[PDB]
Amino acid sequence: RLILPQLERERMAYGIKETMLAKLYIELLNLPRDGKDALKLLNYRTPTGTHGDAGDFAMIAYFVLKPRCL
DNA sequence: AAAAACTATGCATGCTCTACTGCTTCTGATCTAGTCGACC
Repeated sequence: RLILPQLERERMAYGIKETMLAKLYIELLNLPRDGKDALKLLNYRTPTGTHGDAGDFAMIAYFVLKPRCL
């Protein structure tokens, strides 16, 4: 199921997507609301930040979380 | 006849209830914008 989440049927809809997941990450990590990391996570599509990948939300989240996790 | 002791009282303090009015803050209801899931 983890390898192919799209085929999951037993589990109900998560209800969280890129925007909601970014908001939850900002709230939990206690990052500043108007800080660079929060804007990058929320505006992951915008390439103005020129921080590695500009379209992949997962890559931006990994870059933001590299110094925050074990 | 003269001095001392007890009682009336009375005005002022601080406390207490009781209420009234104002400001600050918390809760709840409502409106509006954004988001997710399903399909096609």
